[PDB]
Amino acid sequence: MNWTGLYTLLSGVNRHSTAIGRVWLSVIFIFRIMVLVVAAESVWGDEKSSFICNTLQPGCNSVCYDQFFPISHVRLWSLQLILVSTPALLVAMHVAHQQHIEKKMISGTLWWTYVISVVFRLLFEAVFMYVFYLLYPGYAMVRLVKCDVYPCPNTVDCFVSRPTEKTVFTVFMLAASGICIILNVAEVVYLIIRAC
Amino acid sequence: MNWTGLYTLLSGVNRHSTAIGRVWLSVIFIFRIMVLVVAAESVWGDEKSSFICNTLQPGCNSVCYDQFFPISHVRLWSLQLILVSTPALLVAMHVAHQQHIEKKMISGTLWWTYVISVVFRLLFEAVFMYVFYLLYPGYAMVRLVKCDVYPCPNTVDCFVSRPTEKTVFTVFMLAASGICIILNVAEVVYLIIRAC
Ligand SMILES: CC(C)CCC[C@@H](C)[C@H]1CC[C@H]2[C@@H]3CC=C4C[C@@H](O)CC[C@]4(C)[C@H]3CC[C@]12C
Ligand SMILES: CC(C)CCC[C@@H](C)[C@H]1CC[C@H]2[C@@H]3CC=C4C[C@@H](O)CC[C@]4(C)[C@H]3CC[C@]12C
Repeated sequence: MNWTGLYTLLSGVNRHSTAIGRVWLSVIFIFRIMVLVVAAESVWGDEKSSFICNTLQPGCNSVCYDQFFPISHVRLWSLQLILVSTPALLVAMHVAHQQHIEKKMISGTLWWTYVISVVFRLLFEAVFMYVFYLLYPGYAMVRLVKCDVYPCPNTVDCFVSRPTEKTVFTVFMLAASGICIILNVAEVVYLIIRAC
Repeated sequence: MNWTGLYTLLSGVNRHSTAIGRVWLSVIFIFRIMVLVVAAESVWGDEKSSFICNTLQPGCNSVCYDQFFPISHVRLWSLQLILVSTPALLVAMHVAHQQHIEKKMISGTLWWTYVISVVFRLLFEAVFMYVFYLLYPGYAMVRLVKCDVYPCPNTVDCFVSRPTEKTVFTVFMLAASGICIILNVAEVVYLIIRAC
């Protein structure tokens, strides 16, 4: 777990990444993973089991939970991290492949593919930010929700588990994601400026 | 239980009552009592115990039953019979009192008090008919009712016991009451005509 080994691993052995991309982006990425790990099973572990509705209708609990939580926040963030990390993984594999072929026997190609990688990383961050806004308007969760989907008769009151703690972690993850967007834009601008 | 004894009892030993008042009104009165007796404990016995609402809210069953049944049909008819029978009871007691005092020792007074008795009997019938319409619009009861009174959350579905059988007896009692109103009006008109 040598510091130089961890730095080499996270940097992806890329010769075009700048200081922000090799230090700040990696740290924020680690921060999001650690927050997600400590908050996934602990806070969102009983999201559905503890979800109850004030009714005697069989199946109203499950249908109301599905109505109000089409996809859990933890899974949404997990997908966001995987999708955001994919272009970095592709660049790392491409660099390793180039090292392999040159050992068996370019700089502009590496520069261009890195820039495209950062652009796609920024694009994925923006898309997931918009999707999160679309599914869950606002940032705070409420204790009581009004559910009227079939088979629930009329409108029933359903209660969410730990809405305040989930709100706190939602703010943390959203703030970290916003910082990643800002750093990615700065990285793109810095690369373009240095290219001239 | 001699027929002449029952006839003397029901007639009230009144010398001004006509054939309709001494035969038809008494028979319909007996009919209402018999219908009420067979339908009071059997049909309306479990009106509240069998009344259930699709909710987990404690106390919603009792509050919803009170909201939709301010007073049961059986008790409403029981009060109607007592109130309708009161002027007949007063006349019978007054006749007995006059017999008592004359034995110890008028016809116009008996005629007038009988006419007033029939008028009040008609008035009570009309008032209870209007009250029944006011509390229970229409004649048929429904299986499912929508209740939203506190503490029930939002609107809950509550289910009535034997709404069809109660509807049948409601029609019977209402029809008998309407016949009593018609006979009372006929009695008043006949007495006035014979008075001239
Ligand atoms: C600058 C930032 C974005 C760098 C992010 C680096 C991420 C994308 C890279 C760094 C090291 C990578 C890990 C290296 C090895 C493995 C083992 C494999 O069997 C599963 C994937 C896994 C666990 C990789 C997941 C992606 C990973 C964590
Ligand atoms: C022509 C129609 C309206 C006549 C109706 C007669 C009714 C009003 C009269 C006839 C005989 C009466 C009953 C005679 C005796 C008693 C015993 C008493 O301890 C309670 C009331 C009770 C049970 C009376 C109730 C009223 C009664 C039923």
